Amino acid sequence: HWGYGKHNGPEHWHKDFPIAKGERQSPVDIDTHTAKYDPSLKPLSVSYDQATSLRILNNGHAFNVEFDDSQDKAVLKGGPLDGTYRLIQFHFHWGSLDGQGSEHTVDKKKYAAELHLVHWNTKYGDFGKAVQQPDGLAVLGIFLKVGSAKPGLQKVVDVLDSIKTKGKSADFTNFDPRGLLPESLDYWTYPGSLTTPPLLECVTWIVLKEPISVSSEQVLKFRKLNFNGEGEPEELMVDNWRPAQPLKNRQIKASFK
Ligand SMILES: CSC1=S=Nn2c1nc1ccc(S(N)(=O)=O)cc12
Ligand code: NA
Ligand SMILES: [Zn+2]
Repeated sequence: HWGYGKHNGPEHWHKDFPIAKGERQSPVDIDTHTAKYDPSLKPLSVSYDQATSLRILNNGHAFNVEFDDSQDKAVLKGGPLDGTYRLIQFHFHWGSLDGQGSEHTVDKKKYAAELHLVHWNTKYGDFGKAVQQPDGLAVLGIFLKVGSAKPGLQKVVDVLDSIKTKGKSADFTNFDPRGLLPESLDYWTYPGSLTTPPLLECVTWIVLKEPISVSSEQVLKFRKLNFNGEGEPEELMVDNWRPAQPLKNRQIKASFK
């Protein structure tokens, strides 16, 4: 029932998922000036060399590129993390216009889109168990601005016409997620939640300071996807972002400056 419309959008989610008004919800606005520099934060360790993408799926909320997470093939560690976290999938949130689409904001600035690379703590054995733990997930968030094309994104964009509507999936092998990363791994970090139902408060957020640039044609292809199923009338998959939630009793930490 939940989605991103006038009658089922983020402002309605609390009725089915009361944790929507919880103490550690995501996303948030990142106030760059009040973020606390922590010189004891380690560099982020991204080990994606052995990544195995499997499939791409339109789930009716976004599209997800799924990975083989049955071994330590693509892992996140270091940074603010004590554990090793396995890459399970990535997806994006994006807007109807280039001026909105990101979930996190930076000094109230919205980006055109936001990439989430979702990882789960291996000490919990699977994703389903990890989401029930306050240190279960690490989501690496990367902002997208519209400018030059991201060549490493083009394989994703090109396959989207095959997964136009809710429920559709396609084989998607040999995709290298390293082609989606900016030059710098400087980051902000804070404890938060899934940004869609069930909104579980299980995520260590790591948001990269440097956005990647994608072209207008690339983001236009995102906007041609459908929220609806093949049988159903067309609602374009746009503005599938949750707005910033109250920071409450949390501090955002910075690895830099
Ligand atoms: C196997 S279901 C699954 S795998 N990764 N995720 C899932 N549900 C999610 C719901 C939300 C997010 S988010 N927007 O990265 O906080 C990631 C999710
Ligand atoms: Na919707
Ligand atoms: Zn997300």
